[PDB]
Amino acid sequence: TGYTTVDISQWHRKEHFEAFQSVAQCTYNQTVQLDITAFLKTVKKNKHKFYPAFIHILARLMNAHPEFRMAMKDGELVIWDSVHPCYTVFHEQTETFSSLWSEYHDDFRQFLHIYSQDVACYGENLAYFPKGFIENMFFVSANPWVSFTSFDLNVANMDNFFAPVFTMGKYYTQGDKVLMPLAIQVHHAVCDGFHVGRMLNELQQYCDEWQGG
Amino acid sequence: KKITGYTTVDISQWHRKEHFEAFQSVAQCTYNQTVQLDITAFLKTVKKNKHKFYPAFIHILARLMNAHPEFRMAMKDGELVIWDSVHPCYTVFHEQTETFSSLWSEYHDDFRQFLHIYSQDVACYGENLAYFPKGFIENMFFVSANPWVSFTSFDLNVANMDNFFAPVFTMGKYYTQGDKVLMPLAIQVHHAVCDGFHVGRMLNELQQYCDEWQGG
Amino acid sequence: TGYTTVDISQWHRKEHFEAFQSVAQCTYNQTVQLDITAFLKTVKKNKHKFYPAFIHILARLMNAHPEFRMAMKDGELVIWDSVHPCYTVFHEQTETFSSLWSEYHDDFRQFLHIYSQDVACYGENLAYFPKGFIENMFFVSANPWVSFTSFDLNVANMDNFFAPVFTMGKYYTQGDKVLMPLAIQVHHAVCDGFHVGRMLNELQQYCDEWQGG
Repeated sequence: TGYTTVDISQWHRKEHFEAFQSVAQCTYNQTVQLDITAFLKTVKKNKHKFYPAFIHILARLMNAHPEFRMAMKDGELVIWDSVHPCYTVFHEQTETFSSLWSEYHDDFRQFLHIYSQDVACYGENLAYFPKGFIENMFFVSANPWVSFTSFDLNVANMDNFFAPVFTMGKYYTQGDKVLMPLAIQVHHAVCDGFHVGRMLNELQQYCDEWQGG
Repeated sequence: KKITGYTTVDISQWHRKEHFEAFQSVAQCTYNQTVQLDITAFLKTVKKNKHKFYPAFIHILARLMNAHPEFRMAMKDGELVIWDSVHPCYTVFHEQTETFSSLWSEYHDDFRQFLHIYSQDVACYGENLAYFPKGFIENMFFVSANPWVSFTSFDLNVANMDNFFAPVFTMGKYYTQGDKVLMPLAIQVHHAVCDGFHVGRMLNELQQYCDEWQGG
Repeated sequence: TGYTTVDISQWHRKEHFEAFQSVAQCTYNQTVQLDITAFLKTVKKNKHKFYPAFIHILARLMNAHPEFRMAMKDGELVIWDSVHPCYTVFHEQTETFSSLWSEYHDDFRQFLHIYSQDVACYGENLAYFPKGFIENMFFVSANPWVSFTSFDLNVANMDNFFAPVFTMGKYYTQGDKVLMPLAIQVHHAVCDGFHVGRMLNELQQYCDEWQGG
């Protein structure tokens, strides 16, 4: 876990971070209906599992702009060199769930081998965290039941909670498209509308143009 | 008067025991989600028998809270408990003052029994401007009428969430989409007692209850 | 800033206010897909810059119902004589934003002159609040990258936070209509479901009715 440090005093967000860090503190959530038609044909074509393919493109995005990798570390604003995805896994028998993370790598195929290995070893372990947590994770939850038009998280304690949370809903047909509900909660000290915005646009674009692989 | 009973939850035997303690302490969150419920069949039924929509719908919601224990937790005298029943507390709008009140009606399995109660309640209290014109009891779940708008989101950020385990639903304005009529419907739940699967199953089962409802 | 103090004891919402200040306190967010079809045909056939014209309608509505103008001032609930819009101005070069406010005026043209001054004079200023914060503002945040189906503000600290917060998303075509996501956060001590829906209903009316002057 390497990191580097933000120089708040030279930062064009100095004022925003100080305000969202003490008085105007807030988190905010956004839901979008993603067009997954092309993503889903690629995944089907490649016989990829959907969930890891999708955790993957989300992870690449968190590993493409530093505003999604902040943390407070021993009192300084820091940026992890990487963040690793931490996604939920459902247990049918007990009707409960676990959160597992898998080491991130640009190459989807290399992350896919890590991912299916972790699920193979840990998918039946009923701890809330079969393999512990690490400091530098982002969260992905599947909510496959509901085609929500809104999903929003209200965390009792948001101090330094900078790790982005995504919630993917249940996709559905609309005319020619397959659409999928996607929400992303982020903390306002470390992310503006622009950032979540650029992210979401890059997501829609990557989803359309990734060719499996 | 009815006092209801309850059963203490044996936490050390609970599959969710680890979740429970995380969501009571550190991961403590609440969350909201909104769906556009398709109420085409439901609506047709209501129109045709001659029901008020609002209590038909409350009655559906209350049958789901009273079919799954995950929706009827509280902390009572320092302990997680499941109530044997929960009763709906719904809102009622007063035109002349533009305020609202929160009323509760005793639940029952039979729509007719339920309707007769709701009606008595809305006749004796519909006009009372108190906030809780019949006080409040220890086991209710909430339903908000929000008929002004066809929202694509609705959601409650309660400031004080500690043991606030009682589900809150919010009903928006139904509206046309091609063939269908759809109603915005929103639920907040507390993560300590309800995971995604429970809300998701609940909503899936709502869509069914709406569709298969015979009207009594 | 003039204001009126509320006689709590003769207020029809005395008990709700008391409950929403104290244990039940809560905030609540709604989003609607505003039909801007007519509005947009007018901003266009005319002189018009979209944002300002839209900020002006929301300021008409804030300045028509006292419930959008309350505040806790020195221990007492008060209603401002007026509230002035505090809107976002984006800065491409540093990918940051500021909040500016402008004096509200009833006539659209006078407001547009004030807006343009404020934007010209302060839009390149990298301060978070280039003109400071005054005590009677409501917020309007443009979020132009995302046709959200939901936007939700979760303020860590909702004591006396009574100023409404609007957020505009990106508008889109559907059928013969052009829609624009609009969310509103308010605090329940001062706004119940009726006031937000009345206002959203009148927002829709005014967008369809707007004449361009």
